[PDB]
Amino acid sequence: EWTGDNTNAYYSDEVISELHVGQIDTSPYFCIKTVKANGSGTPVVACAVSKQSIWAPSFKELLDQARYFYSTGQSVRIHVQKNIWTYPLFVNTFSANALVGLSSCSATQCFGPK
Amino acid sequence: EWTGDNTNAYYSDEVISELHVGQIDTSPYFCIKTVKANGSGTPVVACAVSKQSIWAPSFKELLDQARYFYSTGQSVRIHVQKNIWTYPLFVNTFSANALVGLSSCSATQCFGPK
Amino acid sequence: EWTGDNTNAYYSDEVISELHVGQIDTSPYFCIKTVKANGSGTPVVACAVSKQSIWAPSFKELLDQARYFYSTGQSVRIHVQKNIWTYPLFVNTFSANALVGLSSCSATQCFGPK
Amino acid sequence: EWTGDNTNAYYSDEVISELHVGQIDTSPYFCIKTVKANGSGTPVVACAVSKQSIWAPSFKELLDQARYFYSTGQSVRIHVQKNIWTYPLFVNTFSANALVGLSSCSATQCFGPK
Amino acid sequence: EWTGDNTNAYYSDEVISELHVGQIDTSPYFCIKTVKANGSGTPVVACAVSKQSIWAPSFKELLDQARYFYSTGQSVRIHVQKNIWTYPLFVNTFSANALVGLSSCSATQCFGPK
Ligand SMILES: CC(=O)N[C@@H]1[C@@H](O)[C@H](O[C@@H]2O[C@H](CO)[C@H](O)[C@H](O[C@]3(C(=O)O)C[C@H](O)[C@@H](NC(C)=O)[C@H]([C@H](O)[C@H](O)CO)O3)[C@H]2O)[C@@H](CO)O[C@H]1O
Ligand SMILES: CC(=O)N[C@@H]1[C@@H](O)[C@H](O[C@@H]2O[C@H](CO)[C@H](O)[C@H](O[C@]3(C(=O)O)C[C@H](O)[C@@H](NC(C)=O)[C@H]([C@H](O)[C@H](O)CO)O3)[C@H]2O)[C@@H](CO)O[C@H]1O
Ligand SMILES: CC(=O)N[C@@H]1[C@@H](O)[C@H](O[C@@H]2O[C@H](CO)[C@H](O)[C@H](O[C@]3(C(=O)O)C[C@H](O)[C@@H](NC(C)=O)[C@H]([C@H](O)[C@H](O)CO)O3)[C@H]2O)[C@@H](CO)O[C@H]1O
Ligand SMILES: CC(=O)N[C@@H]1[C@@H](O)[C@H](O[C@@H]2O[C@H](CO)[C@H](O)[C@H](O[C@]3(C(=O)O)C[C@H](O)[C@@H](NC(C)=O)[C@H]([C@H](O)[C@H](O)CO)O3)[C@H]2O)[C@@H](CO)O[C@H]1O
Ligand SMILES: CC(=O)N[C@@H]1[C@@H](O)[C@H](O[C@@H]2O[C@H](CO)[C@H](O)[C@H](O[C@]3(C(=O)O)C[C@H](O)[C@@H](NC(C)=O)[C@H]([C@H](O)[C@H](O)CO)O3)[C@H]2O)[C@@H](CO)O[C@H]1O
Ligand SMILES: CC(=O)N[C@@H]1[C@@H](O)[C@H](O[C@@H]2O[C@H](CO)[C@H](O)[C@H](O[C@]3(C(=O)O)C[C@H](O)[C@@H](NC(C)=O)[C@H]([C@H](O)[C@H](O)CO)O3)[C@H]2O)[C@@H](CO)O[C@H]1O
Ligand SMILES: CC(=O)N[C@@H]1[C@@H](O)[C@H](O[C@@H]2O[C@H](CO)[C@H](O)[C@H](O[C@]3(C(=O)O)C[C@H](O)[C@@H](NC(C)=O)[C@H]([C@H](O)[C@H](O)CO)O3)[C@H]2O)[C@@H](CO)O[C@H]1O
Ligand SMILES: CC(=O)N[C@@H]1[C@@H](O)[C@H](O[C@@H]2O[C@H](CO)[C@H](O)[C@H](O[C@]3(C(=O)O)C[C@H](O)[C@@H](NC(C)=O)[C@H]([C@H](O)[C@H](O)CO)O3)[C@H]2O)[C@@H](CO)O[C@H]1O
Ligand SMILES: CC(=O)N[C@@H]1[C@@H](O)[C@H](O[C@@H]2O[C@H](CO)[C@H](O)[C@H](O[C@]3(C(=O)O)C[C@H](O)[C@@H](NC(C)=O)[C@H]([C@H](O)[C@H](O)CO)O3)[C@H]2O)[C@@H](CO)O[C@H]1O
Repeated sequence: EWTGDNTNAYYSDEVISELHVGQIDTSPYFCIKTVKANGSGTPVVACAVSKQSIWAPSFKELLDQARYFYSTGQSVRIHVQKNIWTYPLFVNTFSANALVGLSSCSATQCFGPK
Repeated sequence: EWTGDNTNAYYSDEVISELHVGQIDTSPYFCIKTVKANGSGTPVVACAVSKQSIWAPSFKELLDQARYFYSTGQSVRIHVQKNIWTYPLFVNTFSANALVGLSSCSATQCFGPK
Repeated sequence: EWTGDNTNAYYSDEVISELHVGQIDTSPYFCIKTVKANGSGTPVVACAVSKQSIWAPSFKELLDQARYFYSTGQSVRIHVQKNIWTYPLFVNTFSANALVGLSSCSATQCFGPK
Repeated sequence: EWTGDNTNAYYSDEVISELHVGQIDTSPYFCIKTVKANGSGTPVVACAVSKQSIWAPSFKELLDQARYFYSTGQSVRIHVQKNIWTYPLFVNTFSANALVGLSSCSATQCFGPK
Repeated sequence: EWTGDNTNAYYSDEVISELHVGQIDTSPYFCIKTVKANGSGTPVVACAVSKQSIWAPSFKELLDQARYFYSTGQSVRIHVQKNIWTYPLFVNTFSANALVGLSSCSATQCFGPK
């Protein structure tokens, strides 16, 4: 598996606008909401769960990087894998998207896969 | 279990106004006091205790997040489970609430379960 | 044991003014000095040693919180247990106080046991 | 092995201009892009991958240091070992360079193996 | 062993002016360069290696404290043990000094052993 697999999805020129931390099934988790830097479009919601999914190994690195980009407000590309989380009330509150990567973006491109 | 279980309680549009770190019965712990951003209501107190209660796995994540939201003064939703801590002097100083989640808030919503 | 045990000692309305990190007996340790926010009184010195005393489990949380309050310069209540450290040159440089808690203070009260 | 081995390569007077975090083949990784502080030259890209390559033990220290130098934007010397990553889509997006060291370039010259 | 052993050396009122992170013999390490706050004298260089020397246990605490003092620019007392590192190209680049402690300094005296 790789963040950049074309079976994942990504959204460019976004800003992390909200942050949530909690616990589910004895696992810490966090979620972020991102919006376009220009405010257009629909928010992207993605979560990472410390003990669950093939992306569990990257939990701490992604939590620290989400916190960093949240604090700076800078433009990023957010990479997700769709249809991962399945607890129905959790998906209703957040989404089924697993967070799988974060890339900084300049005005002309983003530093990350496609 | 989940932060968003309907048997937990939550308080929206709160500001983390105080922070305390200590040790009890071999466990580092922290407590926070939150107050409504608009001055309404009565303060909420919640604590997380390392290696104690079902919420133990998220101790470090919640401590780091509470420190961040405390440092910014931003409005948050605080999620608790009531009647968890039983040590009587501790409860009298702080409360029996276990901290189980923290959510950022916007002008119209908070980014977490309700 | 608890930070708030009345056999411990505390000092309100203090500012963390100095910070030292070192090693002793293969254990990382740190010490702080605090002074009254209003400039009066006698400084308080307290140390924490990663592998020593009943307070060892809280070493990392107290170090992070000491660094936080040191960086903000805000007024705090410092909680200690007297007569813990015993190596004479160490006590002469610093003190025998073990650090056991740190509480934020407002103008009127401190958020911690009293 | 050593960061300063002559078989490694380095680039002075660079600024960390982009940062990416993801996961590949069970491993969290990060990549950085650096450009000459004075605007000349060609960017350098380097990556560190947890639990992969001989440089695995320093993954967390290099991630933390890359973040710090990225946040200040100060001039640095980046140390790499060429031709380490072989995953072809990854190399095309980023590079085959393993990040093996970071040195400040305050004042006089770069504070690292030369 | 202790940071304050009289067989160690220390240098007061120093400013951390450079920082380097790398790897050697499968161990992360860092080095700092310090200079007197008034610019007199000659620089002090010291390094910490995570898996080597009796000071290995305090590697992370020292790296975190070095980063903090490097970012503030405040005057510190640096404590070292001489003639510890032995790889010749490493010693010639940096020094043989092991970093063994870091103390903040008031306007009149440093907060650590002397
Ligand atoms: C490397 C390469 O060949 N092309 C990339 C390319 O991805 C991208 O070009 C377009 O740039 C605009 C704004 O910069 C958008 O980025 C475009 O749409 C994308 C995006 O956000 O990147 C593409 C993405 O695949 C889409 N994801 C899904 C699930 O559909 C999203 C999504 O539709 C929207 O984001 C929702 O609002 O849109 C993109 O085509 C740029 C980006 O920097 O860089 C090129 O090099
Ligand atoms: C390929 C695909 O999309 N899904 C398959 C699916 O056939 C199946 O799903 C998993 O199987 C059982 C229940 O049938 C597990 O209980 C998983 O449920 C949980 C889990 O405990 O792991 C419940 C948990 O609440 C979920 N966490 C959240 C935040 O929602 C997790 C989580 O979605 C997964 O762990 C993510 O990978 O799932 C259930 O998903 C199994 C059977 O082979 O395989 C899937 O791939
Ligand atoms: C994987 C592991 O280590 N432990 C899981 C364990 O988490 C799981 O417990 C369930 O976890 C879910 C979240 O994933 C909920 O927190 C459940 O709370 C319940 C409850 O226990 O009463 C269940 C569910 O949320 C609801 N009722 C159901 C499914 O019947 C109610 C809730 O009030 C709703 O509002 C009504 O829909 O709360 C909790 O049971 C257990 C059981 O799946 O499995 C372990 O593997
Ligand atoms: C009438 C009047 O106003 N007298 C003032 C008085 O307000 C004040 O006394 C101190 O006030 C602070 C208020 O935060 C504390 O209540 C001090 O009590 C404590 C403390 O919390 O710091 C109690 C504690 O048990 C004591 N610790 C030990 C080991 O004995 C400490 C300690 O004695 C002092 O902190 C050391 O300086 O005191 C209370 O003493 C002061 C000035 O504000 O003195 C009068 O002017
Ligand atoms: C030989 C000499 O000159 N002095 C030693 C003295 O160092 C030491 O004192 C006592 O030893 C018993 C156990 O033998 C206690 O454990 C205490 O020792 C130590 C310890 O646990 O290592 C010594 C250590 O230096 C102390 N650490 C600091 C920072 O001061 C700790 C510490 O106070 C406690 O751990 C706190 O709970 O205590 C001490 O009572 C012994 C060495 O055999 O004998 C003297 O002669
Ligand atoms: C203790 C442990 O876990 N592993 C060591 C292992 O690190 C050590 O390897 C030597 O490490 C030193 C630094 O301490 C040098 O990096 C040596 O590097 C070499 C190199 O990597 O190529 C070896 C030799 O000196 C030269 N190259 C060879 C023989 O291929 C070059 C040359 O000096 C540089 O180019 C200088 O610019 O450096 C490395 O062998 C081994 C052997 O000491 O012992 C393990 O236990
Ligand atoms: C003034 C003139 O005529 N030409 C200058 C030229 O002298 C100068 O070259 C660079 O100067 C800097 C000074 O810090 C470095 O010394 C560069 O050396 C190194 C470097 O450390 O960056 C050495 C290193 O071994 C080289 N790495 C590799 C893989 O070969 C790098 C690398 O070639 C360059 O960094 C790539 O751009 O160079 C030295 O080259 C500069 C002015 O600063 O450019 C001309 O104007
Ligand atoms: C508990 C563990 O894991 N290891 C300890 C080990 O740390 C300890 O070594 C002693 O540690 C103390 C600090 O706790 C000092 O660093 C000691 O240095 C001394 C020394 O050289 O012996 C100790 C003492 O203060 C003095 N020695 C005397 C009076 O004989 C000298 C002093 O500075 C003068 O220079 C002497 O003329 O410093 C160090 O030995 C050992 C022994 O306690 O126990 C292990 O278990
Ligand atoms: C004779 C003199 O002038 N000084 C000596 C010194 O040369 C000598 O070297 C030590 O001897 C041991 C014996 O096994 C090893 O050779 C040590 O090797 C290494 C190691 O641990 O791998 C090599 C390594 O590269 C070194 N790391 C760095 C950053 O340089 C480490 C490190 O220095 C030690 O671990 C420090 O504790 O050492 C080598 O140090 C011995 C002779 O006993 O000490 C002086 O007297």
